[PDB]
Amino acid sequence: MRKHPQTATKHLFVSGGVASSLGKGLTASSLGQLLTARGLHVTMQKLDPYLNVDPGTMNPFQHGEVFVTEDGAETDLDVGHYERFLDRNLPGSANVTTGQVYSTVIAKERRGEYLGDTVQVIPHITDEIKRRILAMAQPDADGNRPDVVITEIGGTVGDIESQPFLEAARQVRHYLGREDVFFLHVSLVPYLAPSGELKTKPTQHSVAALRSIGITPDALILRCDRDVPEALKNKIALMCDVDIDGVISTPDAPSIYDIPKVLHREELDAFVVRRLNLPFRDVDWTEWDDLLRRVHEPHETVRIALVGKYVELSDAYLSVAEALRAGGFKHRAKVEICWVASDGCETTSGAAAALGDVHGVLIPGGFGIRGIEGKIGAIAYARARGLPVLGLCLGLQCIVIEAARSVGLTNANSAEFDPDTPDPVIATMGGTMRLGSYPAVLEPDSVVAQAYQTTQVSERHRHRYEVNNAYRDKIAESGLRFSGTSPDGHLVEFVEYPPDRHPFVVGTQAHPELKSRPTRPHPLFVAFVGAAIDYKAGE
Amino acid sequence: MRKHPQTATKHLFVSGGVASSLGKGLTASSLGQLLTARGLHVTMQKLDPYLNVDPGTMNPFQHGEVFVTEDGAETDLDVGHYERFLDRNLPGSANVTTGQVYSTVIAKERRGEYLGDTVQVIPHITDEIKRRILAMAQPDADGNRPDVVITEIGGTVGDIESQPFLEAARQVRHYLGREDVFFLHVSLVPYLAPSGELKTKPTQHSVAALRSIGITPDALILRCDRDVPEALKNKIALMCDVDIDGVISTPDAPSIYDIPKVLHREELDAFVVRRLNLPFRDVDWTEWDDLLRRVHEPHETVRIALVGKYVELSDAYLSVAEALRAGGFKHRAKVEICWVASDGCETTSGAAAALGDVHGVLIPGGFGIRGIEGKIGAIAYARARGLPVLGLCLGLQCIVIEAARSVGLTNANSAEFDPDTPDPVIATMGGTMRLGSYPAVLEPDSVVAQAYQTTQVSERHRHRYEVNNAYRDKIAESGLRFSGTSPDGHLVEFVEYPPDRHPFVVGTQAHPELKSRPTRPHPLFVAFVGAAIDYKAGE
Amino acid sequence: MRKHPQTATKHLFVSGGVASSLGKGLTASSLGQLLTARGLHVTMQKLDPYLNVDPGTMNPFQHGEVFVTEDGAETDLDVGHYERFLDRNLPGSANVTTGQVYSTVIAKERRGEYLGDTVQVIPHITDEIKRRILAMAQPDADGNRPDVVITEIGGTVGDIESQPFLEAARQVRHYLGREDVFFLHVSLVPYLAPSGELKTKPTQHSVAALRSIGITPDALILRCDRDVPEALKNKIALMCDVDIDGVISTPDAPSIYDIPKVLHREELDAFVVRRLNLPFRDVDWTEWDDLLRRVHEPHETVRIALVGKYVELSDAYLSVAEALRAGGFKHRAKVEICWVASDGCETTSGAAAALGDVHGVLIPGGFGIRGIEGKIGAIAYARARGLPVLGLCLGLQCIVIEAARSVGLTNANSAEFDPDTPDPVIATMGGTMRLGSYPAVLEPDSVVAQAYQTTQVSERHRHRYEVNNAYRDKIAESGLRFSGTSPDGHLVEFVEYPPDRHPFVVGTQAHPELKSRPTRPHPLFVAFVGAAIDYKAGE
Ligand SMILES: O=P(O)(O)Oc1cc[n+]([C@@H]2O[C@H](COP(=O)(O)OP(=O)(O)OP(=O)(O)O)[C@@H](O)[C@H]2O)c(O)n1
Ligand SMILES: O=P(O)(O)Oc1cc[n+]([C@@H]2O[C@H](COP(=O)(O)OP(=O)(O)OP(=O)(O)O)[C@@H](O)[C@H]2O)c(O)n1
Ligand SMILES: O=P(O)(O)Oc1cc[n+]([C@@H]2O[C@H](COP(=O)(O)OP(=O)(O)OP(=O)(O)O)[C@@H](O)[C@H]2O)c(O)n1
Ligand SMILES: Nc1ncnc2c1ncn2[C@@H]1O[C@H](COP(=O)(O)OP(=O)(O)O)[C@@H](O)[C@H]1O
Ligand SMILES: Nc1ncnc2c1ncn2[C@@H]1O[C@H](COP(=O)(O)OP(=O)(O)O)[C@@H](O)[C@H]1O
Ligand SMILES: Nc1ncnc2c1ncn2[C@@H]1O[C@H](COP(=O)(O)OP(=O)(O)O)[C@@H](O)[C@H]1O
Ligand SMILES: [Mg+2]
Ligand SMILES: [Mg+2]
Ligand SMILES: [Mg+2]
Ligand SMILES: [Mg+2]
Ligand SMILES: [Mg+2]
Ligand SMILES: [Mg+2]
Repeated sequence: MRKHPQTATKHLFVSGGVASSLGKGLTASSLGQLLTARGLHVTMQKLDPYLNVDPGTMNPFQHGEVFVTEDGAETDLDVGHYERFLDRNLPGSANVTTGQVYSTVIAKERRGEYLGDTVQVIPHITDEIKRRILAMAQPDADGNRPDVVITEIGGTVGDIESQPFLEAARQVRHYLGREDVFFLHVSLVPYLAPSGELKTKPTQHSVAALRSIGITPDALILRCDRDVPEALKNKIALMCDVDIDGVISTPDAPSIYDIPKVLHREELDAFVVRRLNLPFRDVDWTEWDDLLRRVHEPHETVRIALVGKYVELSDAYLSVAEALRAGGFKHRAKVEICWVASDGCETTSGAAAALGDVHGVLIPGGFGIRGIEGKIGAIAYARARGLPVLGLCLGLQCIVIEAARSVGLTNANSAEFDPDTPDPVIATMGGTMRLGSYPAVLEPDSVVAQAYQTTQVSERHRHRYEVNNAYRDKIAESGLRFSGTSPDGHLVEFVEYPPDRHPFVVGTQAHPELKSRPTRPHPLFVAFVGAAIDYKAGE
Repeated sequence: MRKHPQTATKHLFVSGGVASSLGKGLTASSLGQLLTARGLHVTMQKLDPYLNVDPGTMNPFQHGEVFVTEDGAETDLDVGHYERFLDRNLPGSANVTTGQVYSTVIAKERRGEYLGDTVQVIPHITDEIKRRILAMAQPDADGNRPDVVITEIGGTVGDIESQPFLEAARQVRHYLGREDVFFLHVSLVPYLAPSGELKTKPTQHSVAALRSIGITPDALILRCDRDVPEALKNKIALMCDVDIDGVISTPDAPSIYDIPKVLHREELDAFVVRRLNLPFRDVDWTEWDDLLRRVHEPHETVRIALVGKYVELSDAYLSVAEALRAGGFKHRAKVEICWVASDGCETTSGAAAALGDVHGVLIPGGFGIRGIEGKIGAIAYARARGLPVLGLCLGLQCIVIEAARSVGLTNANSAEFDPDTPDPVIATMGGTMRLGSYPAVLEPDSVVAQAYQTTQVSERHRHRYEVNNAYRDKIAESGLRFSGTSPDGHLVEFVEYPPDRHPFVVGTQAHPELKSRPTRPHPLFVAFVGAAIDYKAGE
Repeated sequence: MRKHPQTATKHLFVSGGVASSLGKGLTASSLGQLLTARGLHVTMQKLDPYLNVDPGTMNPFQHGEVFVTEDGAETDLDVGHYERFLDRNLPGSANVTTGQVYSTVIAKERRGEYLGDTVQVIPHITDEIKRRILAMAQPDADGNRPDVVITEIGGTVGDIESQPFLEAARQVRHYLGREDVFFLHVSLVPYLAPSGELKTKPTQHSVAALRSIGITPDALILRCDRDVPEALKNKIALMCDVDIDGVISTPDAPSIYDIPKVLHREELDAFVVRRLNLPFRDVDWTEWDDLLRRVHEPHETVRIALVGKYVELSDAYLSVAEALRAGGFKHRAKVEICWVASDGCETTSGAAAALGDVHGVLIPGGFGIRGIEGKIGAIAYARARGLPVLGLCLGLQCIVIEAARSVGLTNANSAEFDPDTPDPVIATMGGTMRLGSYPAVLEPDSVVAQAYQTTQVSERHRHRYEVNNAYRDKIAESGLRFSGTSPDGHLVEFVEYPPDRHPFVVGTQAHPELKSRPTRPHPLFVAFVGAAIDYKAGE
């Protein structure tokens, strides 16, 4: 029955081998999904081996886009998968880093809190990490105690930087015993085309590397481009001393939302539940079956251009692409994304050549970005052509600069992008970096208000430049409306053209893609995809 | 009660760290002693990492003396400790080697028994080793099934040659689970005189090396020259993730027979019994208490010279020294051994300077030996001085050569030591190497028969040269009696002088020290020590 | 080693079948002694099914003598065995009774503490009993937490009164699980002389009765008059579903102090330790071997008369008889007890016929007693004959009455025994019943002080009549000395004659037999037995 006796909090560690980008985080999120559907209170955590105290200092070419929490911490991309699959808001405590651990221990040492002992990597650093892991088990603010804690160990087994985290995980297995701690290992099975064979040796070497630090995997996730033969799974199970139930073939699925089905079909969740002795019930597939219908059987299709610098074959825009697809799901339309380089759109002819075939354009935000002349050029072309545009953060800034160049302000720019501009229509109000959720008020019956169907909203922000209030009355002559603001009205939060000027061209300073979920699409992307559909139908 | 239900055969693996010669084999033998006294049927086994198919090819400077079994196998020194402490005769199967394992697997490959598979170090070699380990568990020829199998892994953790044996032990722990397999780890705690501190770092590194291959020790034997402080044991337990019950301080005992008392006092046997869940009863200390009384509280003392080449600070004569001490124990006399170089006895003045203070001389056997001129010189001096002499193998050969040089045969020698001798009184009957137990018949009322108190005996042999039957009648004029022979009389097995010629001077081709036990002293050494006592008392 | 990790407190329940007086309490005490010698902190408890709130109201024909604790509670006889074998002082909480439990629950009900529930035998009464059982596990006043709690369930399985206690034991086994709770069942194997066969059927029916309430015994103690054959143990093990290791033959030992040896020889303690998974070490038999030497190999012998009413084949004087034998042990003399009826000593000829062969006389205390004319007659005869006398409680009262009748007070008596006496030399100071330990001061160099070798003592008291202070100066003319008193001198605590009047005639109001232990004999009994030995030697 729905009510069960109390049991200790189970720890499930996910680790990676051979390489990064194996979908380790997505596999952990999908397992969290399945365990949630079986009725368990899953909570999740990530451990980042890098020394950056937070990824805000990084460049999106390193590990993709940054993410932001409601308590305002700045965290790795994987916390976004955790949100999108658990449909939850996670604390900043959900992302530990070596930078934070070392800073904490060094500070504690300077204060003498170790009573004159020699501070060492073992026990003190591993103790801090073990403390940070077991803190997840404590009852939440409302007393709800997690049934399973899924911890993802970033990096690769054998990286020098992972050594303290894996030692902490080993000590947790020692303290709590095997009945509470489960190790899931994700590994790569490469295909060599010239000889037409899958090779298990990389997996064997990775499992041996893991054993060399005192960890025995309970299951293996064999990432591959094609379904692994049964003979190879038997060979791997034999060589790696893993139960043949625990070798899980995980081929590249057409979309990330099929992964829960793949793992359920292989009975990974059943294996984990049996091994950890958790109480369970069957998965109610109703919701996710509807989602997968919206994914695989859409009624129509639409093409959207994604314009950026990182677009050169990188997942720097993962949240934006997923929010776009969720918007398509709300309308049961397939959204096809055309990855367009910003710099090909600097010339009007180049912009026409790039964009002429699409049904909409998206200008996402970024940091360390350059060359926004191409972005604004794409805006100018799209407005003339009638394509819908959604601008996120920098997209709104480029929209405002386009409007500035529409009314007389030809040399106008951001102080970020031309410090010598005579018309800094975008300027520092380095100023206060706005981070996290803030409330905003919307113009009644604005296109933004028509989308949200409310006058009050809250959105996650990450930026420090703002619209210069000195130019509102000048740029309003473009027809642009400051249709959403901070509650005091001091800060512009949304801009749009009236529908009769262009059917839909909207920008927002915030990152709404960080509040979207596939089963709860965000209003603005529903609106943007609807406008793109209307363009395609009317064109 | 004495009768208990059936349980699976428990495996206890003993491994070493830091260095060899830590007393790993003696600790295993003492634990076998304690578990036997608690009523369990202990059996024992050794795994030798070296590639020699058997140590017969080695030189006693490498690892000490060789040992011989009743089925006639030639084995490491440690099987001698197993015999002396369990008072048992062990099969040749009790000593596995890498040489045997590789030869077996290669032979099986040549015969195609692996059906075309690639032969690998894993699984095939480790499977052969695991098979050889689990074969010890099978019921004996009488159906007696061992309760515990104690396996000693020779070498050091981290030697390249030990890698297959430790992997086999790990696989045994995997197959049988933790409730059946127990790992005991012996390690060194060095004392640094300049700073006056015991150092635990070598132990930490050894335990880490052991963990790096997938073995977690259940207990630590801390070998030291002085009793380890409690703070250091706590530090070791904390750093090594070992139960504080499992850190066992094992300081250098004055004699090897005190080790069972040291281990019992530390409750190692209790810890092992609890952890393996074995049925037990208290140790009946009656017998071993009597032995230790004979050891520590003797009524008198006697000095015996041990003459050899390996005597330069090496345990090449361990069995001989222990048989001497057992002979002393039968008479409750302390036997003090003066280690005398053979080459200082070549000159009569040098022999007098070396031996003049002793009460008896022992000439042990050997192989690859040279310089027996000094040995025979010691015999000549001792006979003139009246000291008792016992000659083992080569000791008998030197006695016979001395007698040859006593009757006319001044240039007589062994064909081994002067191939050009005109009088090869010792000669090949390379001839048949006699190995193991053979029966012999003794002259009635011979000194040998007076010692054994029987006319028939069996002794372990290891030699290929024999007394040349052509010279019996010539050398008998020395007064020497061929007082023991093979049953057909063809081979001389013992020689002695009549008591009125010298009170006791006896030699035997066999190695009686391989049938002695501390609680069952061998007749000949009882006789030899009694003669030395008589000399000391009469002198 | 001596220091082990923490483990949960183990509960061991001792229950009885077929009949009472099977030595269930003595077996529990012996097991406690063994577990203490193996190094465990044993604590003990008894549950009495009878409704009497304490045994003070009972008659010594029911269950033998009453016992007293230092906090002054009045408890069953078995607490005396627990003291004598553990050599400890136990709280009054060590004796629960149905009277106390029902009174407690009824009182709580009247105060509404059950919040309107229907009060039932299950849960509420069994909950109170389980609470009182688990309270023994709590850390003591110094933080020492017991390792094993041994609980004796009084009565017999299948008595109506035992049903709540056995249900509480079943609930304890449910709560703590089988790894913590062990059931020891004591049962009788009768011998039928006409057919010469031991019968196991009573044991089978008792074990079946026990199983019918949900308890499966882990071991059986087969009480018998002769050693049980092995075939019967096999039959019992098979029929009763008890491990053949757990059927323990426990024949009637010549003295109660052999029982630890019997249980150890049968390996009951080993079985319990293995089954509960307790950490242990071997029993150090030094002390108890010395005790058993004093028991079985005395140098001499002496006969002592025990004069009382309950002497008609009853154990109403167990503590006194054991204290006598402990006194004998201090001197290495065998003490033989001649059980003498008081009423045969009323006439001087009858007293002579009863006592003439003994070497000393003991007058023990009692309650509900009558006919003290015979007791005083034995005192008068013994004093004339010169036999030494020790008088306990009523013995002191009779001594004082004898002295009263020695000086002029022929009609003197206690107000208890002649309410109309004209000379109540013993009188209520019903008055305050003095119970438990009280301090006393002794005359310097008194015979009592010569025994105790001190001027200050404390003794356990149970009485309400006292020496009437009005008669001290009158009765002192007998020669009697009030050689010990309360610190204020108000109360007489010891009386004696000077050695030249009689070599030893002493009485005390207290029960020194309740402070004696077999390994710590009490001064007064050592003195009394020494005086009896001196009489025997001089007579
Ligand atoms: O992705 P997550 O979820 O595991 O989060 C991750 C991924 C990676 N890392 C660390 O960054 C460094 C380089 O990583 P990196 O894999 O990219 O190696 P590289 O030199 O760049 O070779 P390659 O061409 O294969 O990229 C390594 O020290 C990693 O331990 C962290 O801390 N968290
Ligand atoms: O004694 P056991 O019972 O363990 O039986 C033993 C002892 C040693 N071994 C092997 O012989 C080689 C050298 O041994 P070795 O310790 O002597 O090293 P080394 O180079 O000589 O340095 P060191 O000066 O310290 O002697 C090593 O490969 C060992 O694995 C074996 O097979 N059985
Ligand atoms: O003798 P009768 O005249 O009454 O005739 C008897 C005696 C006994 N029985 C039955 O045989 C079984 C074992 O009997 P049994 O008493 O011997 O028990 P057990 O297991 O052997 O224990 P143990 O012998 O030690 O007491 C029982 O089922 C009895 O009901 C019968 O049918 N007739
Ligand atoms: N099983 C899969 N099938 C198809 N695509 C996938 C799968 N797993 C992951 N991906 C994609 O590959 C990328 C790597 O996944 P990711 O979550 O980042 O793992 P990691 O934490 O190691 O970096 C993601 O962008 C994800 O969308
Ligand atoms: N605990 C000890 N105390 C004193 N002497 C010892 C002790 N242990 C071993 N020895 C001696 O040191 C030598 C090494 O012991 P050994 O049995 O050969 O161990 P290993 O198998 O590693 O070679 C032996 O000759 C033994 O007599
Ligand atoms: N195993 C025994 N051998 C000899 N005498 C015994 C034995 N056990 C008990 N007794 C004696 O029998 C009497 C009854 O034993 P007891 O401890 O009181 O059991 P219970 O608690 O049921 O009353 C005791 O006085 C004791 O001295
Ligand atoms: Mg990644
Ligand atoms: Mg990288
Ligand atoms: Mg060695
Ligand atoms: Mg060496
Ligand atoms: Mg009783
Ligand atoms: Mg009764």
